Amino acid sequence: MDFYYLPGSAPCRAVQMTAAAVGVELNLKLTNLMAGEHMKPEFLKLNPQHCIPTLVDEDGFVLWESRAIQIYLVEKYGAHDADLAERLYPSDPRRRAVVHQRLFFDVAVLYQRFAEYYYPQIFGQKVPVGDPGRLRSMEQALEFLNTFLEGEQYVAGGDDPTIADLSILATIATYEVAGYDLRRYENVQRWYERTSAIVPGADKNVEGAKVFGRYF
Amino acid sequence: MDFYYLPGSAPCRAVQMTAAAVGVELNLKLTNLMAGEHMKPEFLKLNPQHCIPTLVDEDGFVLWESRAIQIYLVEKYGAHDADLAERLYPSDPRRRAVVHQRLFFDVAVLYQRFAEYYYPQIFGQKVPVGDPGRLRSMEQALEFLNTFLEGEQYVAGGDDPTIADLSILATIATYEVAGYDLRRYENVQRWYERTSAIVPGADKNVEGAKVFGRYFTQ
Ligand SMILES: CCCCCCSC[C@H](NC(=O)CC[C@H]([NH3+])C(=O)O)C(=O)NCC(=O)O
Ligand SMILES: CCCCCCSC[C@H](NC(=O)CC[C@H]([NH3+])C(=O)O)C(=O)NCC(=O)O
Repeated sequence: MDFYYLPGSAPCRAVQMTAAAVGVELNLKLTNLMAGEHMKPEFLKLNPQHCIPTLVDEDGFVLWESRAIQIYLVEKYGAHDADLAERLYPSDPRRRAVVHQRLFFDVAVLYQRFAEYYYPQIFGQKVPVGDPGRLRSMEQALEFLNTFLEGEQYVAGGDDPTIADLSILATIATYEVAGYDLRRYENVQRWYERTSAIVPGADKNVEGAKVFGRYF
Repeated sequence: MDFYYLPGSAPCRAVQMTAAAVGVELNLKLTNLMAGEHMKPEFLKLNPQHCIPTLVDEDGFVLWESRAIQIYLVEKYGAHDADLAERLYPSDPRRRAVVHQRLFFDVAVLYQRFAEYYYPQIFGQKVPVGDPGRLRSMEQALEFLNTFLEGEQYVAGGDDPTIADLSILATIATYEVAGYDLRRYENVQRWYERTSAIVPGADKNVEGAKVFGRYFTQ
C-alpha cells in the first residue's frame, strides 16, 4: 500500500496513526510539494486533485482525503479485528454520526481556520502578523472543541479513541507546534496530552508536527 | 424530527433532498441567522456550534453537519429499504470511500471555495469585486468536479445518484444562483441538469437556491 505523504502534513499524520492502529504497514512515498512532485503526471494520473495524503492500495485503487482514507483503512483493513473496528469507528448510527460530524468539523472548521490564520504567516507572502478576525475565528473553533470535550474523554464520545480523535490529534499537534497556547482551552489540552500518551503512532504525530514547526 | 434550517442554505437543502429520498418528513423550523436565532440559549444547548442545518431526532438526539445528517438519515431511516440505502450509500468499502471523498471534497473544497470567493461580496463589508486568487481557486474546484464527472453519470461513480450527488447538487445550485456560468464546465452542467430532473427533493433544492439569490440582486 503506497502512501504519498509529507511528515509535516497533519492529514498525512492522521492516516499514519490510523494505519498503525489497524496494523497496516504503509509504503512511504515522500512527495515533495515545494519541489512540485504532486504535479508530475504519475501523481496526477493517480490523483487529478494533486493532493497528499494519497493512498494506492493492493489493487491500484487510489484514494485521497485523509478522513476518507481513515474510514477505508478501518472498514477494509481493520475488519479482521472486529472489536478494534468497532472502537475506532463505532457502527451504531448515532455514535457513528457524531464521529462523522467531528471529522467534518476537523476538515471544515478546526484545521481550515488554523490554515487561514497561519498559512499567510508561514507560507507564500509570510505576513508578520496574523489577521485579528482570522484569529478570533480560529479561537472560536478551539472553543467549539473545548465544549465538545466537556465531560468527555474523547472528541466524539465513547470510552476509546475513534478515528475522529486521531484526525483531530493530527490537527491539534499542528496548533501546538505553531505556538498556540492550548492551555487556554482546558478540555482540549487535557484531551490532547492524554490521547497523545495512549494512541499508537502518536510518536510519528509529534515528530512530523515538529517538522511543520520549522515553518515558525 | 425537528429541522432547524433556512431554504437558502446549501447544506440545509442537501438534507432536504436526502430526507425526501429516504421518505422522512422534516418538521421545518426557520432559523434566522441574521437575527441571531441560532445564538439563543436554547439553541446553543442543542448545538453549541450554532449552525444550520440542525436535526433533532425522535429521541432528542441532536446532529449537525449536513453530510453527517445525510449519512445518518440513510443508515437509520433509509436502510429499511435495503436496495434504496445501497443506491444512496453503497456499502462496499471501495465504493463508499469514493462517496466519502466526494462529500469531504464538497465541504472543504467546492462549497468552501464558493464561500471564500462570494461571501466577502455579499456579506458584511460587501467588496464590489471578488478576489482574483479566490476566483482562480474556485474555478479549480469546478475543474476538479468536471474531471470527476468525465465519462461518468454521477459524482462518485455508480449507476445511481448517491448522497454525494445530493450534497454537491445543493452546492452547485448555489453556484448557479450566484451567476457563475456553469456551461464553462460541460460535465458539471450536464450532470447538474440530469440529476435535477431525477432526484427526490430537487424542487426544494431549486426553490431554496433561488431564495439564496436574494444576496446577489446586484
Ligand atoms: C509540510 C508542510 C506543508 C503543508 C502541508 C499541508 S497538507 C498538503 C495539502 N494536502 C491537503 O490540503 C489535503 C487536505 C484534505 N482535506 C485531507 O485531509 O487529506 C496539499 O497536498 N496541497 C497541495 C495541493 O492541494 O495542490
Ligand atoms: C452566515 C450565513 C451564511 C450563508 C448561509 C450558509 S449555511 C449557514 C451556516 N451553516 C453552516 O456553517 C453549516 C455548514 C456545515 N459544513 C454543514 O454542511 O452543515 C451557518 O449556520 N452559519 C452560522 C454559524 O455557523 O454561526
